[PDB]
Amino acid sequence: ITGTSTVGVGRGVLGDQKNINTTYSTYYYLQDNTRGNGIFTYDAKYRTTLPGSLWADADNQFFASYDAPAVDAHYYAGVTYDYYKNVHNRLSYDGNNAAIRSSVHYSQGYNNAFWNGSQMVYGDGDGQTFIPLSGGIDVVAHELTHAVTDYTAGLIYQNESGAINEAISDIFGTLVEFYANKNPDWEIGEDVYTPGISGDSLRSMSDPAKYGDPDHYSKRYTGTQDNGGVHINSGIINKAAYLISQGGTHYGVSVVGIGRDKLGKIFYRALTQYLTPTSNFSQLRAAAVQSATDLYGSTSQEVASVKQAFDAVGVK
Ligand SMILES: [Ca+2]
Ligand SMILES: [Ca+2]
Ligand SMILES: [Ca+2]
Ligand SMILES: [Ca+2]
Ligand SMILES: [Zn+2]
Repeated sequence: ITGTSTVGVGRGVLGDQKNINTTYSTYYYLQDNTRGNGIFTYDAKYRTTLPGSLWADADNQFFASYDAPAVDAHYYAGVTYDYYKNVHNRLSYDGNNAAIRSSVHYSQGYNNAFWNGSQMVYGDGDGQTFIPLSGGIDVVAHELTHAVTDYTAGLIYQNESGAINEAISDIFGTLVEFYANKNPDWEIGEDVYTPGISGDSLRSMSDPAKYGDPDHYSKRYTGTQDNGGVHINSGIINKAAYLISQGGTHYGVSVVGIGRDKLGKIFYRALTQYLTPTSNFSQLRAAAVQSATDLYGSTSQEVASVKQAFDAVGVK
């Protein structure tokens, strides 16, 4: 839209109030004209035709229980964009202020949300297994991170590489949840995964095995399904990535933590300046070790911790 940037206001999936950036012209559309070449959001209309119709509001106030996904799936994108900019110095996913489009209410009770290649997508959850996946910021960045991983590495979404793509998308998906310091945990989607059981999550990074995810490269799932096990064997890298930030004695291997804002810059550099489509775990090791060297010389604890943290989860 050609229009006048303002600020409206609306309510998340988990009902927080939050000023949003919206674009008046006739109506108020959910076009944050402030970051990048814009961050747009479209009503899918519980249907599949993408990206749907750009979101519009009449009074510029989004509190209706149909807007909760759009808004949460909007505020959270600009917080992510914020991150990648206000740390890593990256301008939207492409790197050159690409326009972050988003669709919400994509199909009936679709228990999922993804990067379609062009754009982030979001369901409303079935209402047993999920609530609107806009609702989690964890969820937004992961699926946005996927796009970064497109326009940097291009790690192909099967086998080890695939397990990496998601892992990154777990890794910066957390490092983004800690940016906003919004009940920040090393967990994946508790806030909007199963309302009927507060105190759980789809995945974990501190302990994946709790949700059927391996925490070593001895327990690496092979079979053709999950595209080799992308949404599974990730768990190895979740642990690795996690262990580094935090530290701990995994299968008897005394790692030493370096905080989450030294995990970022490493995975990011590796993500951006070291990885390939065809990047197995072992190379991820080389890539994280190397990064550390660039970022903190070899004889630093950083290179030493990465080596330790991959030495834990069975990667050489
Ligand atoms: Ca309204
Ligand atoms: Ca949380
Ligand atoms: Ca979380
Ligand atoms: Ca839950
Ligand atoms: Zn994903």
